[PDB]
Amino acid sequence: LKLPRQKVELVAPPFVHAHEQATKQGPKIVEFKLTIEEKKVVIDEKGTTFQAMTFNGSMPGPLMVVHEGDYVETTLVNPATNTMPHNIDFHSATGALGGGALTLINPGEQVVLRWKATKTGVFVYHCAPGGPMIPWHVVSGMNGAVMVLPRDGLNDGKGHALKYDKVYYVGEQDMYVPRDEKGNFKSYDSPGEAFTDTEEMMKKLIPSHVVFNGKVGALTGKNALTANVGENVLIVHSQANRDSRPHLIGGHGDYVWETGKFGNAPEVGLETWFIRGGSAGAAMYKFMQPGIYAYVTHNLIEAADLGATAHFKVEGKWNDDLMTQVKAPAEIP
Amino acid sequence: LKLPRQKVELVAPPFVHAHEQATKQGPKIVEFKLTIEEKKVVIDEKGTTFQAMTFNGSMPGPLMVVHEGDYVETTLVNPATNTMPHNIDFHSATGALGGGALTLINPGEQVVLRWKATKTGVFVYHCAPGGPMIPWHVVSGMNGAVMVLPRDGLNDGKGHALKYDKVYYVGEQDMYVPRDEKGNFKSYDSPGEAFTDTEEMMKKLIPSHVVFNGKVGALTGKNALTANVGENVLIVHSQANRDSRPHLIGGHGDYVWETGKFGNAPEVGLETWFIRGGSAGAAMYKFMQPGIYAYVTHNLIEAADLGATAHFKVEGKWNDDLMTQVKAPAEIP
Amino acid sequence: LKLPRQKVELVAPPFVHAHEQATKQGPKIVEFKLTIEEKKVVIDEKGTTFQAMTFNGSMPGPLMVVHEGDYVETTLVNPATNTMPHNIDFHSATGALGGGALTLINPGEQVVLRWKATKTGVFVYHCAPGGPMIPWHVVSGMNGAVMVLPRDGLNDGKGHALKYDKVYYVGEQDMYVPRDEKGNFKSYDSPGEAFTDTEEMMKKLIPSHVVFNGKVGALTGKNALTANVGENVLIVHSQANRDSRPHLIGGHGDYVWETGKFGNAPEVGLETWFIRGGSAGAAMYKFMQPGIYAYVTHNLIEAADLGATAHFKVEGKWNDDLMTQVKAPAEIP
Ligand SMILES: OC[C@H]1O[C@](O)(CO)[C@@H](O)[C@@H]1O
Ligand SMILES: OC[C@H]1O[C@](O)(CO)[C@@H](O)[C@@H]1O
Ligand SMILES: OC[C@H]1O[C@](O)(CO)[C@@H](O)[C@@H]1O
Ligand SMILES: [Cu+2]
Ligand SMILES: [Cu+2]
Ligand SMILES: [Cu+2]
Ligand SMILES: [Cu+2]
Ligand SMILES: [Cu+2]
Ligand SMILES: [Cu+2]
Repeated sequence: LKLPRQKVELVAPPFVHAHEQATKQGPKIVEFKLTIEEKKVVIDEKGTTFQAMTFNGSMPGPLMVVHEGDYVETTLVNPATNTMPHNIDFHSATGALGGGALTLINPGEQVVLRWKATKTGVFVYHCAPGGPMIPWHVVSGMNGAVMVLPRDGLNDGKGHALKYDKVYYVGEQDMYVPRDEKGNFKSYDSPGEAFTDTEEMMKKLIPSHVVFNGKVGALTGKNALTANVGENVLIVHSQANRDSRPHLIGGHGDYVWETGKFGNAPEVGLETWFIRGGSAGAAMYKFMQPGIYAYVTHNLIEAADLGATAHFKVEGKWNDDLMTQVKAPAEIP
Repeated sequence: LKLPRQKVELVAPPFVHAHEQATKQGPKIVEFKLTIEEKKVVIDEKGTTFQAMTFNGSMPGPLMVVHEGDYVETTLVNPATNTMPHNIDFHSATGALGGGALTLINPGEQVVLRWKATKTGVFVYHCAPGGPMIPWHVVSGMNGAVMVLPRDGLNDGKGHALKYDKVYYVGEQDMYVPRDEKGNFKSYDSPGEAFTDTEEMMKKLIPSHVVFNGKVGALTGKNALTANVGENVLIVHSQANRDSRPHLIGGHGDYVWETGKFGNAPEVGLETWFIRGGSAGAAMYKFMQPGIYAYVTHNLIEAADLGATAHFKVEGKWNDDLMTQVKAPAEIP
Repeated sequence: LKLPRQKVELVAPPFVHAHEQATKQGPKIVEFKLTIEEKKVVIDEKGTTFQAMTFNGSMPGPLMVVHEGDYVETTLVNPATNTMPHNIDFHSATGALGGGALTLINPGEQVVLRWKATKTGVFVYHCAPGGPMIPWHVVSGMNGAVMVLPRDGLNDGKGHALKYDKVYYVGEQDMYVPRDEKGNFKSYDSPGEAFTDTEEMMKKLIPSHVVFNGKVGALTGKNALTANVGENVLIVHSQANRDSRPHLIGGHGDYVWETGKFGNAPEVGLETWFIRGGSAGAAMYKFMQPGIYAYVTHNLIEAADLGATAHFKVEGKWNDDLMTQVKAPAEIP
C-alpha cells in the first residue's frame, strides 16, 4: 500500500482534532495511536470512585476523524503498568470482529491494525477481549468513536452542503457501581477486585450512573460547551452498550442522523433523537438564541439524578420574535 | 407584534380542541391558558392513589394545536392552593430552556410566555423547575403536547394530502409508586411527603404503573376511543420521560411520523412504532374492519399488567376478503 | 374465494422454507399448519429449565413466507396434551385483534383462519389469549414471524433489485426465570405452577435470559449460521415483547429495514439497528471477509452474559485491502 501517510494528534473529548470537512486530498494512510490506561477515577460530586479502563486516558476515548476511502492505521499500546489484556473493535471496519481478533495485546505489548474506511458516518469503537470481558471492559469506559466523512463533506440529501462551524463529541457512559449493605457506593483496589460485584450488578441492567465525558457535571461550568448565535454545531453522541435519547433543551436537531450514517439523508427538525446502544449518531443545530442550554438524555431521571446533563453557554443577541416573556411573574388577578 | 389574536378553549385528553388542518389564515397570536393543579388521584382499579401534578387537571395536559408561523401565547397560572413552584418548557419553542427559564412561578403567581411556532410536528411540553425537581414533576404528570401543523395540512411526502377525520391524543405516563414492607402501594398526604420514597424508586428506573390518560383503563369502556370503517384517525402519542412502542392490535400505522416531525415524510405500513422518551409521535390509520381494537405499548407486560392499554370500538361492515374464520373451533380429527 | 391453493412445509428456525423472491405467480391461498406445544426445555449451558409454550415446537415459531396479495390460511392446532387455551395474532393481518379474536382454542381443538396479506414486510405473530395471559404466553415463547414479500422482490428504493442468496430468521426471546432464596434458578412442574412467580418477575421488567433461537448458544458451534464471501444474506430479527439492537460484529447492515416494512426504502450502511418490541426488522449484508462473526444485541451485557449471541462462520479469501494486521503483537519499544 503506497499511499501518503498523515499523522493525527488526538485530543481529549469533547473536543475533536482538526480536520477538513470537504477535501481535495485523495486517500491517505491516517496514523493514530491509542494508549490504554486502567485507573481509579472519581465519577460524581460526592466523591464516588470507579475502576475505569480507557483509551488514551479519557471516557469516552477520543474521536478519530477520517474521510471515506482513507486507511486508518492504529497503533494500540497496552503498557506494562496495566493488569489485563485489551484489544479494539471498530464498528467502521470490515472483518476480524472489527479488528478485535487481530489486536489482543497483553500488558507490555502493542499492535498495529489498518482498516479501510469504506462506510461513512460516525461509529463506535470499543474493547472486546472475549466472553464476559466484553461488556465489562466497555462499561468500564473502553469505548470511543470514529467519524468517516464523505470527501465532499456533509449534505442534506437535497443537494445542499451542510457545513458545521464546530463539532463536539459527547460520549455517554452507563456505569455500574455496587453498594454496600448500608447503601453506600463501594470502592475497590483494582479492576479485578471490582469484577465480581460489578458483574452481578451489570446483569441486572440498571446503571448507578449515566454520565457524559466520564463524570457527573463534566460538561458544565468551566467545561460547558460553547457556541454563538449563528453558529452551526455538530454534536456526535455515542453509547456503546445502552440506548440514549439526546435532546437539546431550548433547541432542536436541525439535521439529525440518529443511526449515524451519512449514506442516509438526515431527518429534520427533531426534538429528541435516539442513539441505539452500540452506535453513534450525530445532530447539527444552528443556534438562534443566547443563554444556557442543557443537553441531556431525555430520560430525565437519568439526566438530572444519574449524571447525564451537559450545558452549552451561548453568546449573542436575544431574539424577541422567536420567544418573549410577555408578562413577568405577577400575582394572579 | 400586531397580529390578530385568537383564543382557544382547551379540552381534556384524549379529545383535541377544534382546529383546521389546511388553513387560509395567516399567522396569528393564539392564546392558551394552563392552570396547574396538584392533586391526589386514583390510578388503578385496586384504588392505588398517587400524588399527581398536572396542567389543567389532566394527565396528560391538553393538546394545543396551532400552525407553522403562529405565535403561541400561554398564560400559565399557579394558584395559591398549590404547594410548589412550577414552570413550562415547550419542545416546540426556541430559547430559554424551551420557556422554562422565563416561566418559573410560585403559588399565587401567573406568567405569560409567547413563542413562535417555527418547527412543525407534535412536541412535548412539560414542567422543569430545576435540578432533581425536573424528573419528579414530569413523572408526577406535568407533561402534555403541542401540535404545529403545516398551513397546507399534512402530506405523504409524495405530493398527496393526508387528511384525518379525527385526532386523539394518547399521553403515556410512567409512574413510580413505592411499596411498604409487606408489598402494598403507599399513600401520601402531600407531594412533598411522597418525594423521598418516590425519588429513591425513580432512580431505579422501573415504573410501578404505565398508563394512558392518567389511569389504568382510562381509555376503555364508556371512554373507549371510537371510529367507523372508512375513517382516517390520527393518534398522537407522547411520552416525556421514557420510551414507548405503540401498536394498534388488529390494525397498522398507515402513515407514521415516529420522531413526530412533519418536515420528514411519514413511514408507511408499520406494525409497531417507537416514541423516544422526551418526544411525541403521530400515526394515521384508516379503519377497514369493525370491532374492538386494543392500542398498546408493545411491551405486553406494560400493556396488560402495568396499565398501558386503550381500546377502540369501531362500527361498520365486516370485510371477509381481508379476514375470515374459515372453520370455527372444532375437535381435532 | 376461488384461487389456487399451495401448501407450505414449514421448517424450524433459523432456517426458512423455500420460496421465491420475485414471482410471476398471482395471488394464491397459501396453507400453513401450526401445532402448539407446551414443554419444559433447557435454556442455558448450566441446565436451567424453562416452562416453554411454542408454535410448532420451536422458539421462535417458524417463519412463514408469502407475497403481497396472497391469502394466508392457517390451521392452528391445540392438542389435548396441552393444558391451556391459545390463539394467534398476526401483526400482518387486518381485523379481529390480528386474528386473535377468531382463533381461541381449548386443548383438543383446532381452528382455521384466513387473512389477506395487504401489507409488505416482516411481522410478528404471537399468542394473545386475553388479559395477563397475553404477556405470559408471549414471553413463554409463543411468538414467531411472517414475511410478506413484494411480488417483484425487494428493492433499494432507487430502482434496483436487492436479491438475497439466503435468509435466516433470528427470533430473540426475553425470558423470566425466578430464583430461590439462595439465588438458584427455580424449576417448575407445569406452566401453571410457574405462573405466580414468573408474573411477579415479569412485572419488574428485567429478564433473566435473552436468547436467540430458544437457548444460550443455540446459533453457535455445529449450529452457527454460515455464509461465503460474496453472498448476500438477509437476517430477519423479531422481538415480540422487548426492544433489541442487532449488530453484526465485523460487518454492517448494508440495507436495513429496522421497522421491517418494505413499503419504505431501506437505510444503508448501518452499524447497529433497532427492533422495537412487538416487531420484526430485516437487514441484508454482503460478506466481504471470511472468518467468525458474532451477531448480537448490542447491549453487550445481554449479548455476553444473558445469552444473546449467535455466530456466523464465513468461508472465502481474506481481503488485506479492507483490513490487515500491519504488525503483530510485540513488546513496546
Ligand atoms: O444525504 C444522503 C442522501 O442524499 C442523496 O445522495 C441524494 O438524495 C441520497 O442518495 C442519499 O441517501
Ligand atoms: O412530507 C414531508 C416531505 O415531503 C417533501 O416535501 C416532498 O417529498 C419533502 O421535502 C419532505 O421531507
Ligand atoms: O423501497 C421502497 C421505496 O422505493 C420507492 O418505490 C421508490 O423510491 C418508494 O416509493 C418506496 O418508499
Ligand atoms: Cu479492554
Ligand atoms: Cu461493538
Ligand atoms: Cu411542576
Ligand atoms: Cu424536555
Ligand atoms: Cu398461548
Ligand atoms: Cu402483538
